[PDB]
Parts: sequence; structure tokens; C-alpha cells
Amino acid sequence: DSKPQLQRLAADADVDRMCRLLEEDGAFILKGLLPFDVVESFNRELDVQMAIPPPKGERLLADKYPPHFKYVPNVATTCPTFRNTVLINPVIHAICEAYFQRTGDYWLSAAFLREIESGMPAQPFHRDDATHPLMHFQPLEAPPVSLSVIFPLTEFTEENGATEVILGSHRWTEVGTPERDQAVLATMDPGDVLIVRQRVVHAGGGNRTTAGKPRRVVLAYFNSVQLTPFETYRTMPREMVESMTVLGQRMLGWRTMKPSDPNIVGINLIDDKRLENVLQLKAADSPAL
Amino acid sequence: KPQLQRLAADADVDRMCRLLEEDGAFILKGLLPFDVVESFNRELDVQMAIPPPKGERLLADKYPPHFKYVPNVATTCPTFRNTVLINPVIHAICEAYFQRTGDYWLSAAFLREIESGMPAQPFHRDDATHPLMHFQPLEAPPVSLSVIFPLTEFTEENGATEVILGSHRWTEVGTPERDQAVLATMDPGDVLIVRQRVVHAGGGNRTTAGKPRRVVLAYFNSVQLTPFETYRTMPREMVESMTVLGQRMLGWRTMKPSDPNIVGINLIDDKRLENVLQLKAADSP
Ligand SMILES: O=C(O)CCC(=O)C(=O)O
Ligand SMILES: O=C(O)CCC(=O)C(=O)O
Ligand SMILES: [Fe+2]
Ligand SMILES: [Fe+2]
Repeated sequence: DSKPQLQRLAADADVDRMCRLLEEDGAFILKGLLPFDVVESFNRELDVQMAIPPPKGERLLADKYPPHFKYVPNVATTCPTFRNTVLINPVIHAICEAYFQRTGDYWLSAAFLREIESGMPAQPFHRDDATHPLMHFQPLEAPPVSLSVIFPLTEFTEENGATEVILGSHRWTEVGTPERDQAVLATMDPGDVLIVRQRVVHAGGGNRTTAGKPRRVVLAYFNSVQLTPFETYRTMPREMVESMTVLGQRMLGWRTMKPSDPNIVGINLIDDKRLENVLQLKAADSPAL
Repeated sequence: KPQLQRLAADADVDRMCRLLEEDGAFILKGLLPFDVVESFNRELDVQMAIPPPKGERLLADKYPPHFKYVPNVATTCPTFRNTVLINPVIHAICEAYFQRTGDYWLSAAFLREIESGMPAQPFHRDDATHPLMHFQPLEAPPVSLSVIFPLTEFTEENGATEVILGSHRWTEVGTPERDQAVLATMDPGDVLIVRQRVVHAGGGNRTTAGKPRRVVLAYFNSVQLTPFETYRTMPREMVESMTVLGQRMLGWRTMKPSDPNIVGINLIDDKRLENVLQLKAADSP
């Protein structure tokens, strides 16, 4: 349409151009980042997690929301294809390093599956600023501390509730009461990615299909290491941790990290030493790098 | 020239809050009993006697070797872990202070010992560890509180903490003059509470005579902020010997930032960390 849509970029495109779209539009789509076999492998792992009956007692997030979204938390611990491939994608990390250049190091606050079955309503318009409420008071020119990375695991279509994004809404002082037609649809295929800047108003669309076709989305939040991870990966067995690369370990909170100056020491340390030395941590590319 | 207000340890919390908003800081008299202070000092002596380890020293390598420093004292000082860390007045203050922010925990607690002959630190705010705090406006809910425990006397002579009252309202720190600040002269057992954004400095040790000045600095931050020190490598037997409150302070439990965070933080498998770990405590499951 004549109303500007989300720009689609090739997976190998220039990182400064991506960085420029984030500042101007607030979001953009990467086309064909993950190959078909990677997506399929991940989807089989996610199939398994959602065939498991939900556990006996407390469900911290699921108890506080009604229908409808199905939910698999912390996919990094149960889905090797996320942990070993998707999580360390070179393009996602090129974007993050540019985006967080003023903030310093970043890590994974959470990654989880959202599944929206046929005939479910939209999500409300919102910013991803509820988990760490202090973000509400961070001004626009402050270095960004959060990036939303949205992976479609099924196709996102007009009918099945493709993510709705109001472009340039990061420049808004207040969210207010925006109507649905102000947003554009992030229609995508599996293997694409939707990247959404801090402060950008958006919503899941809700599935207006009727013939049992669930929409699958894996949401990953990369935050400044200054912000506490929502999901803590500290109970992962040592064997699983050491099978990851250094970068993967850094994402899942197992290493000492470095916020920007004026923090000249770091963060997530003990006995005035790096966590990874105290634990004598090995990694899949320890000698390689 | 207005001085820091000195309050009784059993004073009203409302009055303590008013002082933090008005002045930015105040002193509690005789919060920690003498035997608690002494045992804490003995425990610190044990650590000071051990030579600096042979590897890198992340914080210490940034200062000249006059900088005497015991990190994460909770791991080596049972008196801190079992008594000082869960002091009910400190936590009465934190609960009121963080009323607009939600849960809080320990980002760091460490010893600084200032040897004789050292000058005062430059004036500063405690906004360097989590740089994003630099951009939080005055009206935003606070995310950090500095608790300063004198373990020796703090005197004009030995470099009592210098605090510029009301400086939390300043838009910027700039380069202030020394005479803008007043002194936190104190006996061991007292405690100095300093609000976020307040400009201050360690006084050094103008007594090139006498003993070293000992201070334990504790930072209680919003659970939204990553702990500087991670207590995840503590032995389970040590963790479970602490109270529920102690475990929460040291990052061993799921916590709750303010609404609109309605779920929590520091959790896994959509369950509380302590339940996943089946963590016992000195007063818990
Ligand atoms: O369902 C979607 O595509 C968006 C989900 C989302 O934005 C959220 O849950 O925060
Ligand atoms: O040494 C003191 O009295 C205070 C030190 C201080 O404020 C700091 O190190 O940040
Ligand atoms: Fe969202
Ligand atoms: Fe300080």
C-alpha cells in the first residue's frame, strides 16, 4: 500500500543499513536467515515440548494469563537447535553489537515459544517494557538496553495473525490509544526474522483461521547485561554448558560480562575473578578462538 | 551549615524516608551491637591475612596497591551472612525505599580498608556499575541504595565519608568544592544510608597516624539490575544454612519487580528457582 510497510532485507545485507532502519522505522524483517532444515529441526523439538502435559502445580506466567496462547518457556534448555545454532547466529549478533555499542555487552533475558491456535483474538498493543519497568523512564537518546527478536516458526499471514507493528512508534512519548489500522503486518515465512527496537508499539494478531492451523512464534529478548535475565539458565548441567561455544555461554549468563564505561570492571563475577575461571569452564571453541 | 541527621536505630521509618528525600542521607546510631562488629572484624582479619591470589584481580587491578579490598564478604564472613545482611531495620528501610520499584537484592558487599597516608576519593555518584542509572530522571523510582557500615571509628582525622546534602536533586555532578560536603563521623555499630544520585566521597585517611579505616559497603539494588557479585557458586550447605531473606538477597530465589511485571524474574521452567532447586533454609521448606 501507499502507507509504508515493514522493509524486508536479505539475510546477508549490510548491518549499518539494518541499524538505520531500526532508528527510523523501529523494526525490519530479515528474509531467509535460517535455512529450512534448521527451522524444521527446531520445530520438531518444539513439537515434543508441547506434547508434554503441563506440570502439576505453579505456572508463574501461564497462571496470570488466560487463553489464548500455548507456552513453552526457556527453549534454550530443551531445544538443542536453538541452543547450538539459532542462538549464535552471526547476523543476529552483528545486529546486536551495533545496536548495543553504547550500552556494552548484552545477553539472553529469555527465549520462549508462543503458539496461537485457530480462532484466537489479537494481543493488545504494547511495548516490551513490562519485565523491567525501569525501562519506562529511560529517555529516547539513552543507550538502548533491550532488543526483541521474533522468529516465525510457521508462516505469518493476514489470516493467522501476523505481528502488527506501528512504525516509528518508538519516537512517541506515550503509547496512548492507537487503532489497529495504524499498524502494518509482519507477514513472513519460517526462516525469516522480525527485529523490533525498544519502545516500538506492537501486538500479536490472533488467529482468524478456522481449520486447525496454529501460528508459532519464538520470541528472544537480548538485553544489556545490566538487566537481570527473566529466565535463569544457572541450573543447566555442566556437560550441556561446556558443549556450547563461548558466545552461547555468554548469552546464557555463565560468564563475566562488561557494561560500557564508566563500568571499567565488569559484572557477574565473584572473588574478584571471572565466573568462567572460578568454574574452570570449558567450551566447544575454547582452543579455536 | 546543615549536618547529617543522627537517628536512633529504633526511630520511625517514615522519618528515615523523609530524610532521604530531603537530605539524601542519614546516620543510624548503634544499629549493630559491639559483639557483632567484633566478630565481623575478626572474620575480615582472617581474609586480610591471606595474600592476594596469583591471577587477575578485576576490581583491584584498577587501583594502586594501597587499595585494600576483600570482595563478596558474605562468602567468607558468617557474621555478615547470618546477621548483618538480614538486619530488620535495614530491611524496613529498603522495603519503604523500594516501594515504587518492587523487590531488591544484594548487588555487592565488600570491605575497603584505607591505610594511613591516603587522600580522599573524588566526588561522584554510585552510577558507574549500572551506567543506565545515569539516564534515569530524578522522578523515576529508585533502583539502588548504598548502605555504608563503619567497622572502625570515622573521624575528621581518618577520613569519614563526605556527603553533599541534597545533591540528588542536581542535574549533573560537575566539579564541586570540598567545603560543600559534610562528614559522616561515626562509631563502629553506626550505619550511613545514602540515597541514589547523592554526591559523596570516601575521605581517605588524613590520619597518616592511627589504624586503617575499615568500611563495608553494601549495595541493595532493584532485582531488575544484575548483581555485580554472583553468589551462584556458594555451596548448597552454605546457602541452606541462611534464612529465606538471606537467600533472596544473594540471588538464590525468584523475585518480583513492580507491576507491570506481574510474573516475576530469575525463574526457570515457569517455576520459582527455589522450588526447582528444592532449597531448604534456616526458616523455610
Ligand atoms: O504474537 C506475536 O507475534 C507477538 C508476541 C509479543 O509481542 C509478546 O508476547 O510480547
Ligand atoms: O570509603 C568511603 O567512606 C566511601 C567509599 C565510596 O563511596 C565508594 O567507594 O564508592
Ligand atoms: Fe511483545
Ligand atoms: Fe561511592
